[PDB]
Amino acid sequence: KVFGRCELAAAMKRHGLDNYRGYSLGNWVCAAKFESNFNTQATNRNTDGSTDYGILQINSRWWCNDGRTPGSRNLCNIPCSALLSSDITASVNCAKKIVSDGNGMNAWVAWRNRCKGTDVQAWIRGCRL
Repeated sequence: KVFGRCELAAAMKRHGLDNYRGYSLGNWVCAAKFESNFNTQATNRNTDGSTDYGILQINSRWWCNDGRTPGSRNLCNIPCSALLSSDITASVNCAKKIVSDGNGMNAWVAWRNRCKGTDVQAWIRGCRL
């Protein structure tokens, strides 16, 4: 599924991301825009043998198990395929885990490059929430 910004904002809010560990909804929507272009099936296959999965491009070394990655920690306790679902439950819960394990949204390269320090409210502006 390829989300719209406002549709994703509402789904993320229902799943508890708005202000989760101090990160506003706009930060999360912005991160998804630049990580995956809102596409729940996005994949990025890295040369280190890991892969980034789903709308938040969560990586298979630390976070999810794909059975193909060295050094697997599976800290979200899911197969990476769950992160490719059209429903965002597993991706949101794993994103919450990343932050709640002391990572900032710094963990997302696209968030740091493209969202940090900017008017991220623009990404939820005008949306029904």
